[PDB]
Amino acid sequence: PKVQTDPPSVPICDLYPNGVFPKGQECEYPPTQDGRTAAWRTTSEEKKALDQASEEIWNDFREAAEAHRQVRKYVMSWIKPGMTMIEICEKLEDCSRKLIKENGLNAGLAFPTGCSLNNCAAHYTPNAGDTTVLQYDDICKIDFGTHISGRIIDCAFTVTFNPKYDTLLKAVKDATNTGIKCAGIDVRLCDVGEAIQEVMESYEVEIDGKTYQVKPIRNLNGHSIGQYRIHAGKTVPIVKGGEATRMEEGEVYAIETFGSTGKGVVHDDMECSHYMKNFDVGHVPIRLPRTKHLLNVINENFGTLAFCRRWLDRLGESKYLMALKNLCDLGIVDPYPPLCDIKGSYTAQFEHTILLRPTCKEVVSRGDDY
Ligand SMILES: *C[C@]1(O)CC[C@@H](OC(=O)NC(C)C)c2nnn(Cc3ccc(OC)cc3)c21
Ligand SMILES: [Co+2]
Ligand SMILES: [Co+2]
Repeated sequence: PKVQTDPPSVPICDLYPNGVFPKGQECEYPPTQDGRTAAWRTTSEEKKALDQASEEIWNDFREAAEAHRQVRKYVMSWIKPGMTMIEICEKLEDCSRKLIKENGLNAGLAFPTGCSLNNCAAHYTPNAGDTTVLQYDDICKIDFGTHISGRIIDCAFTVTFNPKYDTLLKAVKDATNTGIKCAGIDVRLCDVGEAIQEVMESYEVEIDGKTYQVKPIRNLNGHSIGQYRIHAGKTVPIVKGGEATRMEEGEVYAIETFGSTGKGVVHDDMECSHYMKNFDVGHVPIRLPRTKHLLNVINENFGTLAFCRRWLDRLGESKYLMALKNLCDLGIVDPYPPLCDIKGSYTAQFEHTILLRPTCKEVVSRGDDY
């Protein structure tokens, strides 16, 4: 049989010659408010047939999830202080490309590698020239995505080296798990947020002689996922007070949670690295040549998936920042700058992708690690 190498290099598709990829964790849905269980979905005939009818879709998520598991286990084996952020992202991405068997828009990287540090929670990846080095005391959120046929896995974990952050990571992990347990068909999104927050705030942590109650970052959220659409328009709060809109059968969610020792609110900060075409904007004729060319490059290589400046650089593009600004100003592309709490704060993140299948809830990105 074909077996994965160390370091990993064999495409997931070659490890499963039959074309059937491993299921993630399958869960009976939670009891409804009545006390009534969801054990009926497990066998039911109409649900089973409706589930089977989307089997090729779930299978594509599963392939992408297996790639995510293998990549992240590899990353955790070598990520160390002293490495530059650029070296970390490049090493990660090279492996992800190999294991997903990158093939244009058919299979690839769904969005840039997040490696946000310390008070910064999300949407940091280095641009060219960034000399930032990972430190012993750093708290680094590794957030990367894979996709097959635009079926996206968004899954993330927090890397530390100093044990002082262990309880902060435990809090956020537990909160994410709680959100995943709460989730289900017909579950109100606001209830998921309230449940996440109750858990997260049940924790207190001590870091360098100061104590904190872990705060959810109120303006960060989980999100539904659509084909080639990382944020499909439904938001999963991580605090109380959200919308009572319900989760639906067949939806896919990224259940993310973020905890902070700061304000518990992020703002835009630092140079932008992440961008993505606006999904709702259609064809716009462009005559300006550098801007036309860049848009063509984005359409060919990314479509509606997110990208970063380093990914443009790697395609041979240079001196494109004004064209990229033009596309932003035109509303064709949106910038997604780093999102950071106050200076001196610490932030942590865990995230999984879940499939609300007719027969069960599948935590498709679950591993033995988290
Ligand atoms: C998981 C995460 O990146 C962060 C949390 C959430 O974003 C917000 O809640 N933002 C508010 C409005 C400040 C979110 N929504 N989608 N993702 C995934 C994502 C989006 C874009 C991107 O590159 C452009 C990469 C990943 C998130
Ligand atoms: Co993510
Ligand atoms: Co996400």
